[PDB]
Amino acid sequence: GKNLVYSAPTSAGKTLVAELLILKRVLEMRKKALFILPFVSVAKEKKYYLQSLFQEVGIKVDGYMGSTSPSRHFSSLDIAVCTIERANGLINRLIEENKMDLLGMVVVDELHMLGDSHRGYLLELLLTKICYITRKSASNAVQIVGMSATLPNLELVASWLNAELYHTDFRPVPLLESVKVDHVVSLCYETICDNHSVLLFCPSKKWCEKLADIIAREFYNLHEQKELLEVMDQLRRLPSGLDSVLQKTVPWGVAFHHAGLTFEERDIIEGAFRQGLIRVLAATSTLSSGVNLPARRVIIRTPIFGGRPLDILTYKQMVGRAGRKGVDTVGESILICKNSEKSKGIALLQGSLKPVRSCLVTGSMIRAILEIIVGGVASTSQDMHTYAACTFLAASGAIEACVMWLLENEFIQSTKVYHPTHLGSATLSSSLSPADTLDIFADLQRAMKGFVLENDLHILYLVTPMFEDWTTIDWYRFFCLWEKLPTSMKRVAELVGVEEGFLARCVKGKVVARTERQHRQMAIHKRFFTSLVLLDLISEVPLREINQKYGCNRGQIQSLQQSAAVYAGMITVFSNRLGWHNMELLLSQFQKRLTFGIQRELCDLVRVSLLNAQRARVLYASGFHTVADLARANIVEVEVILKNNMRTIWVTGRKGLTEREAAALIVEEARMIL
Amino acid sequence: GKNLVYSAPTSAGKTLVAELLILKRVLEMRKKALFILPFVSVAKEKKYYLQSLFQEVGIKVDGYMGSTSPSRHFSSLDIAVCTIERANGLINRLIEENKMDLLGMVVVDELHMLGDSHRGYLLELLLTKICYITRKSASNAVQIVGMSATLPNLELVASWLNAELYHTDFRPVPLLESVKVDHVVSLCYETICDNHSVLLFCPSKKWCEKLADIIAREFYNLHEQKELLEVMDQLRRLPSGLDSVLQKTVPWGVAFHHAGLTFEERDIIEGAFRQGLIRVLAATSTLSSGVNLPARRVIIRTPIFGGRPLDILTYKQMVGRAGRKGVDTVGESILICKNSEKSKGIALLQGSLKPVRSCLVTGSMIRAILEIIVGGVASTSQDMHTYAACTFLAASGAIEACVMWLLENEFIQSTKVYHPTHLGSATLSSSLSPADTLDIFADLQRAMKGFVLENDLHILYLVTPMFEDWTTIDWYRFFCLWEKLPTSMKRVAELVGVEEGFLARCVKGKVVARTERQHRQMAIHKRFFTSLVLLDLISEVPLREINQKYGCNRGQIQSLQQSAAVYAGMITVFSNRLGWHNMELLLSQFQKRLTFGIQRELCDLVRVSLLNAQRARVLYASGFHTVADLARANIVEVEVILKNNMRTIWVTGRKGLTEREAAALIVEEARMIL
Ligand SMILES: COc1cnc(Cl)cc1-c1cnccc1C(=O)Nc1nnc([C@H]2C[C@@H]2c2ccc(C#N)cc2)s1
Ligand SMILES: COc1cnc(Cl)cc1-c1cnccc1C(=O)Nc1nnc([C@H]2C[C@@H]2c2ccc(C#N)cc2)s1
Repeated sequence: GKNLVYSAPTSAGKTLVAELLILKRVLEMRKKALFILPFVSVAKEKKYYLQSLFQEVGIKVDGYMGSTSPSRHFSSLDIAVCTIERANGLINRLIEENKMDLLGMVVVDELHMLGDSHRGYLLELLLTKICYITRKSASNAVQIVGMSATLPNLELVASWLNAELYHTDFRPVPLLESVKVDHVVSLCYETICDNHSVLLFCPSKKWCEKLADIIAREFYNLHEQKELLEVMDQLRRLPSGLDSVLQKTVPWGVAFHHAGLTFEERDIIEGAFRQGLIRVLAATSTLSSGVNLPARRVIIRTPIFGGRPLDILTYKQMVGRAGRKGVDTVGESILICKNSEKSKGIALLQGSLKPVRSCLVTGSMIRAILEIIVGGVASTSQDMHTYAACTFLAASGAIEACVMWLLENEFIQSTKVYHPTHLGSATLSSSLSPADTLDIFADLQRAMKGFVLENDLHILYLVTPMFEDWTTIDWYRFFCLWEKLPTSMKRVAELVGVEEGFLARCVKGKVVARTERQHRQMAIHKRFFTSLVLLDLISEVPLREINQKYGCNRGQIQSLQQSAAVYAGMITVFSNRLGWHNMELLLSQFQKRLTFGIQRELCDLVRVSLLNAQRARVLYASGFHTVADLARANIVEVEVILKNNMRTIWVTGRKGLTEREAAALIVEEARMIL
Repeated sequence: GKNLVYSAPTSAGKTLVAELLILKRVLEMRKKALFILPFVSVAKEKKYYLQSLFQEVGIKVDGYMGSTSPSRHFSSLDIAVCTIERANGLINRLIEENKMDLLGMVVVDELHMLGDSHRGYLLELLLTKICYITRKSASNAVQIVGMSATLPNLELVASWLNAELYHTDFRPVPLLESVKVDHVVSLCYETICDNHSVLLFCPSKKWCEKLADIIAREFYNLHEQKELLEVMDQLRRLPSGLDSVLQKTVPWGVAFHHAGLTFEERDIIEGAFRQGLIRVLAATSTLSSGVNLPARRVIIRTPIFGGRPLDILTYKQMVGRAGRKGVDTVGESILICKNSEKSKGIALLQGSLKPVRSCLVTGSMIRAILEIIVGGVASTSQDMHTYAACTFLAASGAIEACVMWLLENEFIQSTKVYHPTHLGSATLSSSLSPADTLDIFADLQRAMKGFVLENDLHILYLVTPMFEDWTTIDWYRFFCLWEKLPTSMKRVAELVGVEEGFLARCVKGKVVARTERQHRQMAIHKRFFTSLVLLDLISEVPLREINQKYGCNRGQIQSLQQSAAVYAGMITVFSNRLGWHNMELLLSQFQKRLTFGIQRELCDLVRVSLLNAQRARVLYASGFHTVADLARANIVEVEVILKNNMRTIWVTGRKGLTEREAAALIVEEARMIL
């Protein structure tokens, strides 16, 4: 357990070494092993992969990613395939419970995210806690394994982690980069005729869709079917349904992939392309760091991405998806350029990725100091300075400025030992940023004074996150909804801070500039709009209805789903620890309702992993109002309900599943839950 | 009327030419003459001087200074001896009423205040408006006159104003300067033996009082009585009474003068020193720019003033008070120094005053743009650039940044042509700073939603100014008062924003740092404390009771009186112009109540200038519940009531007035009011 850090290009079986190491460590030490992943989609896919590969050895595999969580305690688990943000909370609770020795290893995937990123600092703190605790309390304590592409400072990361080094540039499908700048239809025909797929990357969502549409149009003009019809039917029966453009585009071996779609539609398209059913796929920058989806020929619409040169890291991870290891011999990554874009393309062709930064007065150092002090691992000044040396910023005097910020905001109490009073303890357990915890504390305390129980809107407003701009708000439609709102919802609107004057300013006048820090009251109205969307969401209204009523597309609504559910869980833990029992009770149900977008009655029924929001309503309408009830039922009954050999349903990480055996597994999983 | 600018040292009749100029202009053109003064005390003194000197020519002389105002329209007036703040409002209302030609002269006193100062910018804008309006609409339009000490750039100011120049350093009592190295006992003894006064200047207040006390003690130990006893009795019968230290210090020809005293006590001491009854006077930096109070020998405790070298302009105006024109031969100024202070003293001995700045993104330019736009004198962009050239900053591109700031805050509406909608018109007529008018608008609009009429506290909170730190707040006593507050007062406290949590933080914990702009909620609690003080003030409780209950001394309470009354008047005009009739009605009575610190019943009775807060209660208790009633009464009745040849009462600008003839003037003035 001397730790380890290694890098290798993707599409080269580079995760296999991690699988072997984790198997060895869990089987030998009988201790846990966190598998940290950047994104929730890749975390889900890796969790399914590890479940399949380690089911036959009595190894439990269930991670903490997104808003979801395992239905069993952390003790029973053996491998937790968590995301970066939730792995930090896992380690924090282990430290606070003084059960740190339960961990045997911590694998980290795609370590290049350590640098410039809005989540890498969480990875930095997460690994710093491990190194600090290992060195304070000791050969075979906690192994760390990392992955990345060709990092200019990989050896530096290994030195920080006190781990070995392995860097190699090898792939079974040698890529051939060749820039080139009529013959468009000829190129399309010659690439498609070879029986090989094409993965095109386009920055703009609308232009990506139109490009896929016109590729399908050219194929239709110049012009397996059963499996493609199966994919048609699978797309048809979805909560959002089938898109008009996608319907015409899919049956000519052309598809598109962007955040605008739902997670389920993205899964359908990814599976269709991976199986080879889809030949041409116009994806966007989102897929670049997404699930493993190799192709034969990669193409890029243009270096320009969002009014700027494309990130070199994005290009590096894009090229990895050009070549299939096992069926393909060679792979290509073509990059069209223009006269003015020739220089940008040439610059992008050469040069590896930029160095890894740290991103640490900054809120990250406040979070770090809070973690260490509340955890009880750095209580006095003498040792908190060693934590600075433990970090990657050091290995590559702001602590005092942060420590005072915490005492200024009463997060901790000085004694010269330090301790948390109540808000620091509740802030670390909730995994909330200490910067926003003061605002959350004020909003919760204000809410409990005059809480509105007539509807869920006041509860939703308090579990509505607004740390990112999840969508652009149309203030005219928002004013229409406001004037159409019931009075019960308007009482909470007045309570929170919404004013008809501000909406009147925004409906006609240009969006008011928030030049001054005092204009956080612009965030109040955006928060109220988002909370109304979330109320329509948990009311179980179709995504299309929420789209027309509010203008946010289904992909944005699903991202809001996940963010709101995660925030609701965090706020529930915050309230639980703060001693606010009534607030905790009112908030508890909302995490699951937000995760699944379901009513209170379906909450006891979505405990079965194989039950969507629609598949929970159909069973509830039939009479299965509880998982125990759903266990006591024959397979043919559920089969006929689902209907009212062909794979038509879809579930995350599915197999040759149809309406027949899907009903068989629904009842079987219900039995296991009981 | 070719304007004029001149400078000359004080104690040389520099103001004399002003009186002749005003007399000539007012008698010839029959137009008005605004005499602008820096401070309210000097404005009062000059108003009384001009009244005495021009009563025998049938000319009205009543100025707008402090919270007070004439009891007759501006039309009937001939000379308005206003202060800088209120002269700007006079000019603004003249411009808005398009009656600018009514003015014939604008004399300005102590023009060096135009530079670095928290009020000089108002003088700058006031003078800029006159020159702009004269040049757009024409050589007898409006004459301008100025005064100051030896300004390094007097010619520059004259060039800005397009006026002549006269600068001379002459004084009938030549001041000497020859350093000869506390050692004040013999110096004071030899000076007092010569039958000459001494004016000592001390930076600190408590140490100034102790310095007066020790000098009185040495005079008592080592070393007219009827007039000094008269001054004793005059000090005895005051709302604040007589200080313990002042009682023991006054009868040995020693007194002290600082902002801690009341305006009345300051007036008593100044009169006693001017008459020669007081020989030694320990004043502070406040008196340096105060009323004319010449002395034979000036002394300064130390160049260090407030932890820094004494301002050179302050020293220049101090030394002017060393020499009496007509009874003195040669005046002296002695500046004691030390080993470390020798360098500072020699530095301060040499070098005249610094050059005059302009102090013009800045709120001053926002105010200027607002004034010119709603005045209708600068509507289109083309001419607003000329205003910039008209300024003293120019004569010695931020307009666009300010113009957008006004449109950003909806102060004006764009059309090529700019106009005010409602808030700009109400802001300029209210003479409020447009920076704070947004907060005032928010607080007023919020108040009308949930107004509390049970007591005056909610009305006082809205007319409580907090633009300066009028006193240091003791949060322990404030918490005690909060505990003892009635529920009616606590409802308004909750409405405004006061929270028991913040007071709990402040009572024991150190004063919370307002590092963040979002912590204006510290100003809410200071505002509430000040409003409670103001409520006790208008409840007609003695100043000593307010001092013990709140800790603010009587001088601070009187400064708060004046500031709160001025702010109440401004807010009343703001509400009047905004169309808020109920708010205006509730606010109207409060300006006079704050000015005099009286109840509603005495408001109709303090219309007589001779009547004070105490002298209005004694008559009201007798039965004179109205000025008309007070007119219908014999002189002996009021004489006996006042009692229940010796000058015992005091009133601003008094004469050989006693209890007998004071009653005679009270009834006589009441008749004139009717
Ligand atoms: C408490 O914050 C959350 C609550 N809800 C959700 Cl949906 C998401 C979050 C969240 C949001 N943003 C960042 C991080 C988190 C997060 O940290 N989430 C966690 N999920 N599971 C955790 C461990 C609690 C379990 C535990 C119990 C015993 C032992 C032992 N021995 C070890 C671990 S923490
Ligand atoms: C409206 O602001 C105030 C109200 N209350 C008070 Cl106690 C003080 C103020 C104040 C505070 N800080 C700065 C300036 C002011 C201020 O502007 N004070 C004034 N008070 N009266 C004035 C003349 C307005 C009237 C007028 C002028 C010309 C003609 C003609 N022809 C007719 C009427 S201006």
